[PDB]
Amino acid sequence: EPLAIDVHRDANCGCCKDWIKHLEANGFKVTDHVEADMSAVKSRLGVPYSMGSCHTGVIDGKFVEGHVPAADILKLRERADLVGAAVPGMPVGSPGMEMGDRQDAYQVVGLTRSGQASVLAEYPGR
Ligand SMILES: [Cu+2]
Ligand SMILES: [Cu+2]
Ligand SMILES: [Cu+2]
Ligand SMILES: [Zn+2]
Ligand SMILES: [Zn+2]
Ligand SMILES: [Zn+2]
Ligand SMILES: [Zn+2]
Ligand SMILES: [Zn+2]
Ligand SMILES: [Zn+2]
Ligand SMILES: [Zn+2]
Repeated sequence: EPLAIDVHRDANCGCCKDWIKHLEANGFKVTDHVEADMSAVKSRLGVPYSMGSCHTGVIDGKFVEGHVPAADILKLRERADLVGAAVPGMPVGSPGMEMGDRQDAYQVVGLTRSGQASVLAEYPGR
């Protein structure tokens, strides 16, 4: 029973492809949907504009916005109060966005049923 995740992304989003490859390297079964219309996907899942990123995934009913680490997807699965988790933007050093030894600090921000932010994980910058 490997975990399954459905990813929609643009055809020319190479970081997005890198992130999928990090998930498969962690054992996820990934379905890759190339879609030119990510605004439709994010709006369909109620991804708040302020949390947007390069790609939008769905696992077990909850959305996964941006370069969320796999360990944080596992925490997202366990949390009945959260409808999604996001890494907004494209911080360098997040999985699939790695560009050397330096890393932007970033957080994984869960969203609650009623729309509140909730910090799932914090990643210190190097
Ligand atoms: Cu990127
Ligand atoms: Cu990306
Ligand atoms: Cu992406
Ligand atoms: Zn699908
Ligand atoms: Zn679909
Ligand atoms: Zn395009
Ligand atoms: Zn489309
Ligand atoms: Zn556990
Ligand atoms: Zn990589
Ligand atoms: Zn180095």
